[PDB]
Amino acid sequence: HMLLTADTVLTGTELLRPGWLEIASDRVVAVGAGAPPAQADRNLGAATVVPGFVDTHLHGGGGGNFSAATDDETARAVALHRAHGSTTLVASLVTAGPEDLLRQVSGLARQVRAGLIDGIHLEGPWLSTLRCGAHQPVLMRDPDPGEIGRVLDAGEGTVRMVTIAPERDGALAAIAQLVNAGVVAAVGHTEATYDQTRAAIDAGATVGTHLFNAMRPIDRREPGPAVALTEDSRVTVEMIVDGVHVAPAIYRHITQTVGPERLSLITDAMAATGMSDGVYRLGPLDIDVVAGVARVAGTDTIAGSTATMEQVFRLAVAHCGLPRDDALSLAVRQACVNPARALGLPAAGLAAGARADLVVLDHDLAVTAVMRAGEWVV
Amino acid sequence: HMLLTADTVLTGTELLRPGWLEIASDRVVAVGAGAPPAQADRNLGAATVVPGFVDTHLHGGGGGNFSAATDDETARAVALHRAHGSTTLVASLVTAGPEDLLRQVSGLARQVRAGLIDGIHLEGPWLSTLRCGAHQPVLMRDPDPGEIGRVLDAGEGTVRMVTIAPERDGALAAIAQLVNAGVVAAVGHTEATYDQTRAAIDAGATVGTHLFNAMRPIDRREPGPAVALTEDSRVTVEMIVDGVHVAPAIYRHITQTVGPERLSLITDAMAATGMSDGVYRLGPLDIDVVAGVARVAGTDTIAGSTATMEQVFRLAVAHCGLPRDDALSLAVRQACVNPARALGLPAAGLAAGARADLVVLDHDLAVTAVMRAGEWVV
Ligand SMILES: [Zn+2]
Ligand SMILES: [Zn+2]
Ligand SMILES: [Zn+2]
Ligand SMILES: [Zn+2]
Repeated sequence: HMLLTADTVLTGTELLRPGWLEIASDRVVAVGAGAPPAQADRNLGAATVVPGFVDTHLHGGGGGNFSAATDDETARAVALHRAHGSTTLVASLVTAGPEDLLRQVSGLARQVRAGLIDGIHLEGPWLSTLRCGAHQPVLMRDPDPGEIGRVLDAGEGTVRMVTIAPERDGALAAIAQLVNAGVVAAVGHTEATYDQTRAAIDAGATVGTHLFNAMRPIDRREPGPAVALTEDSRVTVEMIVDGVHVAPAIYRHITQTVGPERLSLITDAMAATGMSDGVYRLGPLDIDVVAGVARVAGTDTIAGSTATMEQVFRLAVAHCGLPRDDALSLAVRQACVNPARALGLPAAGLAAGARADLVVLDHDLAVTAVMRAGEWVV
Repeated sequence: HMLLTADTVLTGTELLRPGWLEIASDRVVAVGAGAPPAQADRNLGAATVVPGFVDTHLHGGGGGNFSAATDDETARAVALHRAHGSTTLVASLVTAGPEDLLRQVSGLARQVRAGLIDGIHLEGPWLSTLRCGAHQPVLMRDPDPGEIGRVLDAGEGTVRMVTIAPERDGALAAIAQLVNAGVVAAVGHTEATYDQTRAAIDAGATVGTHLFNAMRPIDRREPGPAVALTEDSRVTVEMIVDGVHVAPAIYRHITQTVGPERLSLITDAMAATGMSDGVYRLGPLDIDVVAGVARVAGTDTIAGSTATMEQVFRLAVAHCGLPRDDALSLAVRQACVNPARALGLPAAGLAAGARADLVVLDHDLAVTAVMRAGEWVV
């Protein structure tokens, strides 16, 4: 149906130069290096095609908040990230009271079924008040197996990931309850010790919520959660590489520690992504200054990013310390393959049978086109 | 000349079970697996043979202080550690005034030539006063190329390693000066930033002085010296795994990051090693030794260890999280191969032509015999 060629094709596992894809219907039919098996329909130029970006932890964008759980706000959040190459999105909810939580899950679950987003992430309410950040600590509470059951029932299988503070009473049981329901259990926003975090991993936690942020630091006597999470090969750690949340040497250090398959790039994007500076909302209030740097109003407590996956992809390539081609392969694993795997999402690899989600990047790695389900979004 | 057998022989690169070595005079002639090519002279039973331990950073033992620079105190420190398998020793000097420094270097340089010790390590005086520990901060000073030249001349090539605080004025010049003299430049006792430590590494520093101790901690925005040192493959980091200085998960974490060849086990042993408790007055400082645990009398700042390489080898094996055989193989690289390589000392590997330094361990991995220069010390 459509046969595309390009000077660089990243499949998830290989680097094709030049490369070509047969996309036909809604699947990738074939991929290979060299000249295509037939005449091409669209011959791209000096561009790099990568698989669609898979953002597994974001709160909104383009002025829209996923926490609003309305068709209009989700569409405008979805519109921005999709325009920038994020072909899969897991919508994150911050801490909230029991009633609103149920309303938000039900409202978003419809938009998953509708296809705008691919899943729900519960960041809160079961977090630590000492590591709140952009959350309202007063509403945080111990994970109660009754409410957990109600939320997944309300989601009809749409809750994909829940962040848990392993030091709250009943946290290890709640992790077991979540993992038995097929939900990913993540550790974050926690003052848990190394020992308490290691316990959560054995209970079934497999993801680290934005490593080093709202997280006990590494100390020579108390390693904290970050060491437990990077230690265990079952865990995929998140990192915000927007240039603000953690130093590039930290990103480099963790990649060194966990290897190519065990780190997921996320944006933690707030509603200001793609807009201008100004005062915004999340649950409390944010002020956005600098280059879209948001802090909870007058605290220097950083409240998410204003970055897109395109930007974190660019910074990962630039700051990972590898040459460009090796950097592209690493960043594609970290921004596409690994996060979808960690959350049991459809393999982002560009291989025969996979859904045709791909992004076209120019030499400077800016997005020039985006395909999802075999149709051009841009 | 002498043909020894034992059920397990680790050479540095292989695990032989059972194994045999042919020793003639002070060299290893040959090594192999299985039954020996002739009848053995010493048939070791259910023991494990390891290469001699290479302690590249220690301050004394058995009541003796290397800082004393006297035949009697050096003899008693060397005798104890040598009895426990440390067949190669670099004597470390704590911070001291210019006059005292010259006397001590000359005194130790004599004992290098005599064969008691194999080199001198200058830990201080060119360090930061904010991370002194068991040092007298008043005496620390900026590295002056005149005094540095005088110290190496006095040592006649026996000074093997100098710890440098990369944040002191003239630190990057001093590092270049040391490496041009064939001296190892180590980073330690420092508030350097990631950027300042990275500069020192590029200037020729190749060792990190007891990582995480007397060292700026890792922070998400200011990574500090430990990441710079672990990031760069030219650096071998020392670590004290005596159970007191750093948590085993940190040892495990760093090994994960830098790999099997880039960490050196050290003791940092003080004069109370092998003795009883009391107050020991090391480095013109009262040191209270409580239950092996020696800390600067008063504070909770630990002032070195009371461990031997046998003990740090044992704890590394137990806490590295690997299966027994792999733990033995890893620990031998960290306790024998890596430290001798980092300081350009004779390869501790047990291979044809190498000097016959070996250690006999029983089932609990305690030292039962020690060979040096092909002769049994115990
Ligand atoms: Zn968060
Ligand atoms: Zn978040
Ligand atoms: Zn020290
Ligand atoms: Zn020392």
